[PDB]
Amino acid sequence: MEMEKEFEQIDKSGSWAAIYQDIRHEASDFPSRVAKLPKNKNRNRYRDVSPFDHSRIKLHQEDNDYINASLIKMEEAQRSYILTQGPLPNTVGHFWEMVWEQKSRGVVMLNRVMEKGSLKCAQYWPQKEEKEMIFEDTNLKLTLISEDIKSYYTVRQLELENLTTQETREILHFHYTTWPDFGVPESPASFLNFLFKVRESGSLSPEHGPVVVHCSAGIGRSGTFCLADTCLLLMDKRKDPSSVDIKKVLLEMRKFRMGLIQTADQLRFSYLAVIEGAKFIM
Repeated sequence: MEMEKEFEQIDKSGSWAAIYQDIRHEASDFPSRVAKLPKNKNRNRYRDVSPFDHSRIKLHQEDNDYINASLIKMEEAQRSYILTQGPLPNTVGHFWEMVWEQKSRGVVMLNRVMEKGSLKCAQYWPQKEEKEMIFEDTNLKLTLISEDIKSYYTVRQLELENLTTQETREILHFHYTTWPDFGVPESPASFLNFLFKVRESGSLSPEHGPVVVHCSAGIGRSGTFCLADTCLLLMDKRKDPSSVDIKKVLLEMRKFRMGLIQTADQLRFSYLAVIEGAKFIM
């Protein structure tokens, strides 16, 4: 079916929970043996969210190559994404090692450091120009270059230096700061505006390594971001845009990381975002 009328049909029939449960039932199950090794326990935020072995990002290190991160490679859309958890106190150095090694140009953050009175990820970037951060375990230096605070998002320019080689690179930090503590946004307008600011920066383009996107677990809000982006690109590429099937695209992405889209409310919100975005594009 087309999307917008499928949407009204599910609203009128009140069947979002049933639709979402059939996605959960049909989703891929692949092994995640490396994530569950005892030596990696303090590298995982949640025991039930792990990268599959076949798609996990490997650190270029011989002692321990493990990080909770997955490569989502969308063949028809010609887009790739790295989805990861919010960094932990012991994995902030690993996180920036991955950004360096994968040649990424942008980091997309969809949570606040504290939500619901609890810590959702480490403070992993510097807040003042004159107070830079050094990660001694991975030999990287990180400096805040500039910061632009807007009503619904903040963009930061960061400098990452590989202290072994003295090479430097500019990284863009795109921080969506207004997702509510509970539920989903009432309108997709600010989330879509944010997506197109990330696009305009070059951070999603083939000249660069894959964008790194995270929230707390790296599956819910993060899944909404890449699902909306890929569906809108497919609608531009195909002769028949009404042929884009958001449930089929989501099951394709779940071949690469488990659990993407965590609630029926996030599923409905993803439909809303694609429907409303399709109109602005033209």
